[PDB]
Amino acid sequence: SWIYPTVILCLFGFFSMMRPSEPFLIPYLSGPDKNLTSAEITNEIFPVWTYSYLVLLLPVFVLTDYVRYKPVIILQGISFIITWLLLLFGQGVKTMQVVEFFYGMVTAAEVAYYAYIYSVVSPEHYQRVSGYCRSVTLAAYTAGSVLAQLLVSLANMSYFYLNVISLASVSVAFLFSLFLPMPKKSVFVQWFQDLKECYSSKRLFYWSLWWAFATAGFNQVLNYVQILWDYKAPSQDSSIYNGAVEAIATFGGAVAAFAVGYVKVNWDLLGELALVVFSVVNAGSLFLMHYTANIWACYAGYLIFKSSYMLLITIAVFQIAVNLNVERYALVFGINTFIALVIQTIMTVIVVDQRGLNLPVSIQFLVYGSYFAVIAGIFLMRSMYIT
Ligand SMILES: CCCc1ncc(C[n+]2ccccc2C)c(N)n1
Repeated sequence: SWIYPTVILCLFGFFSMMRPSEPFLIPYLSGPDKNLTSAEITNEIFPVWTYSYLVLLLPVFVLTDYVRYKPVIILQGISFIITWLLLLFGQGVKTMQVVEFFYGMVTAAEVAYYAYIYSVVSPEHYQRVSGYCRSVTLAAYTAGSVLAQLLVSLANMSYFYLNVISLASVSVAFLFSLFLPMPKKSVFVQWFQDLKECYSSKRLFYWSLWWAFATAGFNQVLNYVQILWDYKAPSQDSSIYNGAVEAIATFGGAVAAFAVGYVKVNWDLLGELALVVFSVVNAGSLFLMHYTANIWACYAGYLIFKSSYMLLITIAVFQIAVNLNVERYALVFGINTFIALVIQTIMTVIVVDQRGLNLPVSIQFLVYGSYFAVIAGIFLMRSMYIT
């Protein structure tokens, strides 16, 4: 019953994130392929992606539930084709901003990817499905990652052909999304009131708050983990190591996500326990990622953080899906990702951006670990409040 939609969406998400260009993205548009300077790739190109992500998530959670979650995925698939098509044959920064915009489209519609399956499978499978979905996505990345590595370590494949393989993968993902089964069917203040009815669920607003907050710190860690590794071990070869470790970490997260789907354990009573334990694990790993000036210890801490957070976000998505009791799967997922991106952008402005505090990378992860520890303690003091 649930096997065909789950398998098709898992194949889509695998081929929509099996992107060998992703680990070698910055070298691709900063090397001979595009000849863009590094001060226009991060101060003018990536903020465009962030802004497009915000303004494209804004109509995702509003409209994805109404359109039954397939067109936004199909819009994600087509915009994957546009993103990497302009990433392949678009020179200069004028076209690359448009690509950052379409990648914001694909990332905002990635909310539809997660929320579609809960609108097409019964709640009983919401655990298993969840894991698998998240797992395959993470598997996707690490697959692409390791694939990319081999293509640059054994076949000297140029970054342009890495992006070509990425486009071919997301093209197969678009074809799989075309074959996704269509889910069955089903002023402003009222809409907000509906959101209030959609957010008054049991053990969901707190999982939502974790999603709205912990994933912002996770995305900050994702962005600046390579910079932390460069600070810890300024090695010329470390690059091939760095992304590779991400692969393993992502792979770990994959299996961690694959854990949540596979284990026949009840998160109804262990949801709070899993939240507390693995949020404390994330905080401790982030502190370990910073406090210990050992590159191998930092890699292990990053693997632990990524795997535990992937497990936690899988539990969060599953628990929100079962406890939602409203058809708006992508509204809560979409607004969760939008609020998380808002918090991530705000803490990027303060923590690392020149406009804010501009904290060096040797205290960046200190404050990231402090942020995750604050999140965990908030969910510590919630358990004590429950008593
Ligand atoms: C398709 C090319 C456009 C594009 N590709 C990859 C990223 C990856 N990235 C970069 C910085 C911060 C976060 C993330 C996910 C990006 N922002 N933009």
